[PDB]
Amino acid sequence: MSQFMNLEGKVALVTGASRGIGKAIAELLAERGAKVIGTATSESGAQAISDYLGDNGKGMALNVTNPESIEAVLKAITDEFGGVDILVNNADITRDNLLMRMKEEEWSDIMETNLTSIFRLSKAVLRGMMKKRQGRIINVGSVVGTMGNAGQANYAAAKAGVIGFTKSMAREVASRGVTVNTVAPGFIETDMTKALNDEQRTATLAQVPAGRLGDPREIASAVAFLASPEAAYITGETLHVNGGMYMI
Amino acid sequence: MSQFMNLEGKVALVTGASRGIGKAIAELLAERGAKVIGTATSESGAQAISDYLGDNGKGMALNVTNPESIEAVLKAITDEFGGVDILVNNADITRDNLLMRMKEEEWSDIMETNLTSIFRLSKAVLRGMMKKRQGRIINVGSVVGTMGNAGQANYAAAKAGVIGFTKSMAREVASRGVTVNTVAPGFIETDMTKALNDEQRTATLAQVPAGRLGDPREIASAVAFLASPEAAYITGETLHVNGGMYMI
Amino acid sequence: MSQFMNLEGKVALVTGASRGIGKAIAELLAERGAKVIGTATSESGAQAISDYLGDNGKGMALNVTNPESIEAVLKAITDEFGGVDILVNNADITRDNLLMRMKEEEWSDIMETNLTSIFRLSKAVLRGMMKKRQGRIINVGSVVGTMGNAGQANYAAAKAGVIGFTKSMAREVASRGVTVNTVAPGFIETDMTKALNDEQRTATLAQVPAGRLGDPREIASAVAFLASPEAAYITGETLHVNGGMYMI
Amino acid sequence: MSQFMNLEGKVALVTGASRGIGKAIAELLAERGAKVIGTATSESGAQAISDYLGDNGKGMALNVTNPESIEAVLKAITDEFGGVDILVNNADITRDNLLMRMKEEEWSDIMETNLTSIFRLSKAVLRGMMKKRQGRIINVGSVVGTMGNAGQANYAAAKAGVIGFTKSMAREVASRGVTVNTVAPGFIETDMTKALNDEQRTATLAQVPAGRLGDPREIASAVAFLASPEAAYITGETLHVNGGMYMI
Repeated sequence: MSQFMNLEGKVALVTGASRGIGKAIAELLAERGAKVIGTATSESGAQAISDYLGDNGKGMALNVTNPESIEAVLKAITDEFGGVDILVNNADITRDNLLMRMKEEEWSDIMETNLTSIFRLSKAVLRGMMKKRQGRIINVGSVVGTMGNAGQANYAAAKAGVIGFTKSMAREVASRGVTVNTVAPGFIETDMTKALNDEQRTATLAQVPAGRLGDPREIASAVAFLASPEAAYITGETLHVNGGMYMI
Repeated sequence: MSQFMNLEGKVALVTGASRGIGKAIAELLAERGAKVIGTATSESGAQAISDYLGDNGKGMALNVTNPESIEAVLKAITDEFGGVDILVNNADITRDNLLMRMKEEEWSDIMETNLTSIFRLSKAVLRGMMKKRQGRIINVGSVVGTMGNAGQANYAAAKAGVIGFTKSMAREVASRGVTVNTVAPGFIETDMTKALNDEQRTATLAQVPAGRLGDPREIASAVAFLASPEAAYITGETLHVNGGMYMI
Repeated sequence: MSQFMNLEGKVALVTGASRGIGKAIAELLAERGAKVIGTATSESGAQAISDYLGDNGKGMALNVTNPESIEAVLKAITDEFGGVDILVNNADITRDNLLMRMKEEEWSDIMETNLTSIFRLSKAVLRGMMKKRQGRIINVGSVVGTMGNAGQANYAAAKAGVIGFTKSMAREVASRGVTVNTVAPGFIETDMTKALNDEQRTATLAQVPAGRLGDPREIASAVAFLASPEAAYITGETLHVNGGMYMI
Repeated sequence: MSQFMNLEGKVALVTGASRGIGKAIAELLAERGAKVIGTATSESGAQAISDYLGDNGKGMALNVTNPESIEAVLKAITDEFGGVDILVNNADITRDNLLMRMKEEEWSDIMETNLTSIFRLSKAVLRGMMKKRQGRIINVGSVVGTMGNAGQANYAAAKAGVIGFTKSMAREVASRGVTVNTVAPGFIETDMTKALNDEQRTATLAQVPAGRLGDPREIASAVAFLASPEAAYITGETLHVNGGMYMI
């Protein structure tokens, strides 16, 4: 409504927008005036995204580990909406195991889906942003990228790698008005964390000074803040939203 | 006037609100609905703050190194507005010198004004915030607190100390719904930076990937973000707003 | 000679030990009493390593992106020397380019050689170290992993990912007396940096407060320190050796 | 007696060397060939230090919050030994309390003893080091300076401030061959930690992945490493020795 934190005129691509954090992000960006394209791995997922976004955007199937899919999706977005102004890299997976039990495929799937995809998508949207001298790339990371976590050495490596990538990209494109940042959630209430048993939830909560889980809307708010015109002077930064679980 | 980033019902105390970053902070917090009390070291300064805030708040004279002044100001605020919900510690000074030329008084003035004042004011507002299980303390730091800077070892020590204090306070009060954070500006255009000669401005700008100075409004935006209900899960954090001058 | 920083009785595997930092590491570990196996990609390289190590170890050809090679090398080491007590992950490559010019293979080669290899080798040596309740894994990183660098987003991502991996592994194996750490060199004098022209060397040196390049022996000293019994209480740490280029 | 980590020819001043970490530091520096002057607040303390150092140094009474004491001690050192080549700032105190119970004097004593004393002593030794283009200043910090700790906001602020001061000083003096660093111990076994009850020790140990307290000798080793010729390319750094309690 006001000129504050106003994304009217911006086209936002949010990967993994079916539920939880990704859905919260897509919804808030739309609320702040962005035209939003949210993605899912399946066509039915894409249609559910189209359904909740309505006139403020649409859902598309995207395979974030596949070049042709990325090419097809960006072409469709450029044609209907104009080029992507805001990229939110939210799609990620876990393949947890202690290192002695971690399979080669569990390592590689994480590298592919959680790190390499960020290279590929970021590169694919950057040309347009640099031509316009205006852009936002926001990665959805994790506290685990900074703190480490036993049983998630793969996930941690990928998330930490994304921050290395982010800082380097930030340096490359800052003078052309593109910012590149990471939002790092702590323990956030999703269907996945609701699947944990009571002892696991208590143990995890014991490490959160705030004494609760984060809401997906809280991660969305941080992403919407960095996406805004007002955040033009923030780049190469990692915004920690973890209820005090880790303090840098 | 939406429910997004809405500070209606909050009382904000912003120290050093006469100009630059402090004035931008006070103005934006008022724009987002906060009742704002901005402070200056003199009554005439206070009146100029009253003048720009109008119906959305008022100016008061505060000596941040003096307990009696703090007591008097908070009593007057509590009486008219209710207790402080948001404290923005913005008042600071510089006493620059290389260490071999740094005087005892230049060290001690900085410790007093830039560090000890934060202990005192934070302690004075915390009791009310904890009773309400709601509060925000936001320190205006500097990139120098994290990077260090030749010729500002005193300023750097105070800013870095505020972060240590912030993380410890955050741990103490997180479970009672009070967040404590720092915003760390880089090189921001103020009357002071406009006083620098061309060679100094160029040398400084050469270290900023964004290739410009920050605006006081950009610092205000980050403070307003952390002050918001939406930032409830961010505590013990340092939000860097430096155009890529330093990346953590 | 003395009991201080004494590696007698330890078997050290140092990848990429033909020249520069890797050779310096292998030589110093041998000087401090370790039995050292250094690796190269070629048999002639391996023989050169055998030649400089003499009675204090031997050189082996290792392809750090190939499982069978790793398996063969560790079997040979275990047979002759006993199991690896100290792993130094030093072998790395660069594939520099600005992101808009970075090829898929330049990204993937870096992920393979600079990140995935560390997963594979670390996992392959960990079982023996954990059985003994004694071990050291030391990664040779780079300041670029923490700072970022334009034109090296791939290298930065890998190095940063190694630190995420390191912290997670540290958490997993700390209680069993294995430490996992990274040494992060700045600008070090090697044949590669000697290949740079005068303007590039000057520009790079301008960002080093120390006003010189680091020596490979300085990186070796830091690695030897973390490898020592005396460094048993350091884990999940990144030791920066960069002449003040970046300060964390 | 090798050329490795050899401090022969260096004069080291170690403040608070009566017991624990300070005594371990003084003893190891002497073992590595340094002429060591260890300090205590009393003459009897000084004599006990003289007693353990024997021919390798001596004890002196120093009041670290008093300029005249500092002047007298450095004059006596310069006269007998030559100017200080290595300063280890180890003397510190605690004045623990939750912020709502923290007295003005408990804040100010900590600032004086744990922060301002570091400014004063560092400044007093720097001139000689810079003239020689050789020097080491090593601060004994704490994990609390980086992590924060409830009930130690004053201690945390001082330790964090020392790091800010350290980075700034490092930038000022790096090109003249003086390094300035911090060693940050975690939970170390001292008489003080042995005074804690079982529940406190268990709760603290639960946050240490290594599953034990650190030894004072482990802190000494890290200080000796940074004091060495081999650590000439490490400046503005914080070396964490905390058994994985915090990972940066």
